[PDB]
Amino acid sequence: KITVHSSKAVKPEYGACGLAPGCTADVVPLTVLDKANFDTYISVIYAFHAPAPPNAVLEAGLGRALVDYREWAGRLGVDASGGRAILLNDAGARFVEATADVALDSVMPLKPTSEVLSLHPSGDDGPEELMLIQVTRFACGSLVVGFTTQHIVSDGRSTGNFFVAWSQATRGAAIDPVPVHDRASFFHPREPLHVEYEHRGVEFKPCEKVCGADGDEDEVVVNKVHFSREFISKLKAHASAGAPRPCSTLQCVVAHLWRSMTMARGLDGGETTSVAIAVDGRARMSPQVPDGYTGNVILWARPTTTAGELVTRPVKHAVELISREVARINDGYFKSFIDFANSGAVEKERLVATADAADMVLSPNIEVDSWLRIPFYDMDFGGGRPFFFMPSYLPVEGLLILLPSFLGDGSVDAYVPLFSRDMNTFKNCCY
Repeated sequence: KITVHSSKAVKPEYGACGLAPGCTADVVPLTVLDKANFDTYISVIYAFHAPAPPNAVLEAGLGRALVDYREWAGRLGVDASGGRAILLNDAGARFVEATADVALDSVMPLKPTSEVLSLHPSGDDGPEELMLIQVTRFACGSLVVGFTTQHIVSDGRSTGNFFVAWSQATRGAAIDPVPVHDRASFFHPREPLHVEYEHRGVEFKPCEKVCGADGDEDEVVVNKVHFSREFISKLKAHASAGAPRPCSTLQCVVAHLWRSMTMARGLDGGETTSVAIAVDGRARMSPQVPDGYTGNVILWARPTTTAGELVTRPVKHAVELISREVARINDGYFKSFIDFANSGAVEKERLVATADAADMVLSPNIEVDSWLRIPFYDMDFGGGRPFFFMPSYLPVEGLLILLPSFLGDGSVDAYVPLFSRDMNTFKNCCY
């Protein structure tokens, strides 16, 4: 039902503003925090009611936004020292124009299946572009915007800033926040180097070097798990009992999903289980990293217990473990990581990032990707905010994605990929 009519490069439009053309020899070295994150494309879908701005208005807005986000018009290569870098060669972001011969309402709400892959450019066929955008016009004028973005360039927060910046530029509003691009200025190692934690087996592992051998495998099904305002309130009340300050929605929902997933998998009580939680270093580091910084600023809390202890103790005990572990990922932790990554140990011991996108084998661990601060209300091309958003189809068992309610009603939706055989146990443990 979806027809692609155009696919072309969109470059920074310096002339829109009489600005000097960017120097296309400009190179930005990736930071040790960029190189700690996933080398992979992430896809997300936004939906807008009719009427929405035409493709030419959206395209002109993209050209203007890319002046202040040249990273997304660039290509991955190497700098003078041979370190991985973004070449700001302005080769362009991909801009794909599509039409659907159905009303958007007829297929709403969209479900997390392979069908939604048709609403964004592929991240799986080795594109050269770091930013790929699809605008799909449905039969009654509704607009779907699909993004496919390189995680090595930006984390969820700086990727979101770009989504918003495109919408601001389209409306003729000043880009806010003001982007910060000079990655080489950030995360300098201390003199002397000072490693305070063991990063081997955490952020780093030793370098390790068929179709149709997966026939007896259970299918992974992406389930939407709805946490009502009321359910969150009870969960947080439970977790926060006797504390001088209530536990966060994020930490409570993570604890609940971790415990629910562990029961659903029916693990041996003695099995080790960990949840990986992304921690935003921007406010935690000293000095603080600016809101407009275009790079990755993530490390992970990895709270760990046994399946038996997790499922037999109340969820309160799980939230307490998550809270304590997240609090340890502080300025000193980030600076220890930076110093370790700059020490030469990584090169000498042939270590690579544990953030390894090329593996769907998470059990008995889980990973939670929080999109709770994904742009929504701020996403306005001049036709109003979106009415719907969702992650693309990523059937990786135990990789959970948390979204805020696209109704703004203060509930939370988790996209939970489960083995089909585990779904009924998950459903019964859930409340």
